Amino acid sequence: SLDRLMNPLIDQYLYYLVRTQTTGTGGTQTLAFSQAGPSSMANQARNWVPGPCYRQQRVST
Amino acid sequence: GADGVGNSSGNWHCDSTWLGDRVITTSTRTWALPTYNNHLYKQISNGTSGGSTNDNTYFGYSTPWGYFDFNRFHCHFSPRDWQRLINNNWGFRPKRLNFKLFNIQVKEVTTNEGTKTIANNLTSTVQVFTDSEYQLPYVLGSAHQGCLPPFPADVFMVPQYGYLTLNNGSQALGRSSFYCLEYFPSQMLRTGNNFQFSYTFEDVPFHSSYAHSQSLDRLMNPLIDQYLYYLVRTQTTGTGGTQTLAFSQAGPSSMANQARNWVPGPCYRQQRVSTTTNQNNNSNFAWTGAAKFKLNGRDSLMNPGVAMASHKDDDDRFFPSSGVLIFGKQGAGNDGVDYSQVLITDEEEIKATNPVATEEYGAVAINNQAANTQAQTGLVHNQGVIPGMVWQNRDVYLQGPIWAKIPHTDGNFHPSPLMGGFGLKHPPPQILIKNTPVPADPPLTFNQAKLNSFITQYSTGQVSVEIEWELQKENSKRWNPEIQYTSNYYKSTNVDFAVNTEGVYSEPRPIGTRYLTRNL
Amino acid sequence: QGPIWAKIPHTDGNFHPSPLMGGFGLKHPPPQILIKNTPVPADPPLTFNQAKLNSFITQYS
Ligand SMILES: Nc1ncnc2c1ncn2[C@H]1C[C@H](O)[C@@H](COP(=O)(O)O)O1
Ligand SMILES: Nc1ncnc2c1ncn2[C@H]1C[C@H](O)[C@@H](COP(=O)(O)O)O1
Ligand SMILES: [Cl-]
Ligand code: NA
Repeated sequence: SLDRLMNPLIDQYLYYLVRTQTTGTGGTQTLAFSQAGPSSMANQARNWVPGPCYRQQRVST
Repeated sequence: GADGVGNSSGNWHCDSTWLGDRVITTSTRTWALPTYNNHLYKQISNGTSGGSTNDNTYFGYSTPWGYFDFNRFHCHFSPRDWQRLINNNWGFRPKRLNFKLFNIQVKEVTTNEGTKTIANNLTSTVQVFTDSEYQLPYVLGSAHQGCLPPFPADVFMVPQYGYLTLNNGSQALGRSSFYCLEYFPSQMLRTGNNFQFSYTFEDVPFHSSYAHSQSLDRLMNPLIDQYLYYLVRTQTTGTGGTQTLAFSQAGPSSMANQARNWVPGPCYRQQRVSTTTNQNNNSNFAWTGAAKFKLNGRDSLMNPGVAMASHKDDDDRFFPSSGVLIFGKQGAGNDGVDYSQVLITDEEEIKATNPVATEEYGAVAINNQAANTQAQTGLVHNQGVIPGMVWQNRDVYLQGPIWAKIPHTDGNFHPSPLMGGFGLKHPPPQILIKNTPVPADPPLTFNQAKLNSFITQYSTGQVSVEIEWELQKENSKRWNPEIQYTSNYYKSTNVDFAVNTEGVYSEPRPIGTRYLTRNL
Repeated sequence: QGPIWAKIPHTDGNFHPSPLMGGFGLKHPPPQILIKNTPVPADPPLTFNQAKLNSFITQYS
């Protein structure tokens, strides 16, 4: 798949914004960054993105 | 002798040479290869079931092979060299390279009663081969760790090779393909044995090291007035309020009105976030807020997105949540690190031709104006390419990526890696290495089983990558001094891009490529 | 048991550049000869680590 173009074992040398707010009760804004890993595949940066689309109404057999 | 154990099977070349356009980089590092997966190909999948979401599902395999990656600029460039290149050229691109593996040594480690000893197995071998035909899933260009170290002195571990195949949940499909590296003609080595090859970069466009010194909108002479008119008023000024058509020639004062031949580049809206904590809304919108693209029923984050200006002037604190590259400060933690550790890159240089990441592209009319109905307009958050657009590609950094393999697809548009770099159809082939399994003594009576006992060993050696880059000198007639990357004079306790008191080279900030300015 | 030569500092100017400790003042003296034992890593951990190896076999030449 276009999304799954990277090695599972390795972790990207780049970070992404993982949280805007502290976990738990405090609820105070903070900036947390994590290196996209194998487990967090969706987060990690990619060089290519999917093709174009025009919405098509769905219908079931 | 030609190839013997008491003989250097190669030398150390770590030099940079500048002649004319051509700048040649040469690096050598000392690597170590662990045994991977106990000499076993393992099926690896992450399921829908359990804590993990559906968007993080995958199916693939982890191989007993390691791979050599040099796809990061800092590997071939000294910080000082990066400076010379950035500060005096309007562009550059890779032309050819040369790879070498040598002084291979294989060690066998023994442990008895808490006593550990490491000595040499000379008869032992190490397999190497290049995916010169591109038949193996392309790992590189995914920004994966494990590239040669930035500092020459450091000794590094070789990354483990593994790949992904089509999956539904934790299951594979009929289509999904399983590759066996061993089914590849690979060359074997014993110490005093060396491997090496050469590759030449397909022709690719020079990267832009120049930042525009004219906005796309401001492309016209102030003094003169356009011979064309625009609709300036729909209604008479003052009390009367009766519809009329008034036309004016766009002049110097009315710059915004005047017609233009070119329009800004494409944009995908990126949620804005402020470095200052207080300004941001008090919600965890890291994921919910962020723009994303849905493929095959799974939503993946739009990182790092299309190339767009990080911020409009004086909005320096602002950045796209996912729309810029981020580099950790040295020693930074992998998970949930504080803001201070990270180095957030800034792509404001390209603001002149590219849309701001956090703002709309502009506006379009939503309905026909009517005698009764009022005119309306809607914002454009998502804007695709149209005739007349011009734009700048995303920048590369001293510690950025270099190239990426263009997907073998029926079609694509402006295939320049979104993380920055050169898009190649046939990039530098993946180099695969592996320690040949050396079986532990077999049982005396034949067994149909496959041997599961092996001597424990790892290998080490030097590696050499030499790349020839073609420069493109500056031609500017700019009268005033241009901006340039410099190291501040003012004293400090540590030197920039040096080792600290402990022996830990560190890259204090990301270093862009565009300092020199060129006209539009 | 004295010194023999010394490298004349690369400066815009100087006077009678004979090493003050005695000897021959050379602009291009015998080049410094540098030697080093190549690091030989101790067995690496089985699962890839982004860290730089800190364990080496102890040896001298
Ligand atoms: N870095 C990189 N790699 C590969 N292909 C690229 C790159 N940058 C632009 N392109 C595309 C853009 C055009 O489709 C073509 C060159 O045409 P031109 O008229 O020269 O832009 O190649
Ligand atoms: N040992 C040594 N090394 C380098 N330069 C030296 C040395 N002794 C004298 N000099 C200087 C003195 C003069 O400037 C020049 C030779 O000129 P002359 O007229 O022959 O004295 O060299
Ligand atoms: Cl790091
Ligand atoms: Na595994």
